[PDB]
Amino acid sequence: FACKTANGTAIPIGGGSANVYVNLAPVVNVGQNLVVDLSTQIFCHNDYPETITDYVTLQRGSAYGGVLSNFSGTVKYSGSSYPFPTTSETPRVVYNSRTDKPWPVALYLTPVSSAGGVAIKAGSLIAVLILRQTNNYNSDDFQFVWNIYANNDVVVPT
Ligand SMILES: CCCCCCCO[C@H]1O[C@H](CO)C[C@H](O)[C@@H]1O
Repeated sequence: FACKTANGTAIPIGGGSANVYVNLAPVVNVGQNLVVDLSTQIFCHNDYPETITDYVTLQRGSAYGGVLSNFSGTVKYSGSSYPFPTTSETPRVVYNSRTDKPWPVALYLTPVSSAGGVAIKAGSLIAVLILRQTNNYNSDDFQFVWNIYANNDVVVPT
């Protein structure tokens, strides 16, 4: 089991960390969602589906910078929605394919009432997402840590 980003940065068997750079809607109004769809940027696969089934959770999702300060968040994982920042580990998603498959994570971030102006700064860390991978074969319990950075400013009109 291993993962990679759309620009080809890989985290190998055993886990590790990688940076993910996301383009963001430049203008988001109070009452609208900023959507960070990581399923287009983060992909994983099973290296031995002939024999092994891999299990994948969102162990934890943390908010930083302007997302922490200025937004109210929800994370959708494989069709279900949870608070973001997270309060518990999600159920498992099964990976039984050697072909790259999206990590089905998306953030829905809506500005808090006090938000206004530059709510997210280009280059800033906005989230850390922890992918936890186990299997039905041995005792592997690996973390794939995804550091999410904004590619651009996000302005909340006032
Ligand atoms: C003849 C025995 C060959 C054993 C190969 C084990 C490969 O393990 C890796 O791939 C696994 C499947 O995705 C998940 C693991 O957790 C490792 O990621």
